[PDB]
Amino acid sequence: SMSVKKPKRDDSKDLALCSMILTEMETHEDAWPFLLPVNLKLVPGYKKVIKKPMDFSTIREKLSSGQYPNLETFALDVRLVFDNCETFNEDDSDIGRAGHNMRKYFEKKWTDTFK
Repeated sequence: SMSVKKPKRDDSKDLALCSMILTEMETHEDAWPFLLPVNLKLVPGYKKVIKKPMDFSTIREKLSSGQYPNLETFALDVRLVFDNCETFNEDDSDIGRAGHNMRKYFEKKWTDTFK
């Protein structure tokens, strides 16, 4: 509350550390469904169904231009990528499996870097 604060957790390396995680996600062999925005002209149903599209290149641009206020808003966009994927793709599909795999990969790097 006013004039009453928990000890200051050092967030000065968060930007650099999110960038590293994102580099690792970009270079994963199963990243291909996620590297670029889904083409809303060429994929029937996507525009109407997926209210907030997100992909690694959009996260990269947001990160590089100071559009994440803190490390949690960064994680929320990464999770949005995978939540969108599960919304539109069957689990038993190459893309549905890719999204499960990448979500696991992310959540471990996230825990190991920050928890």
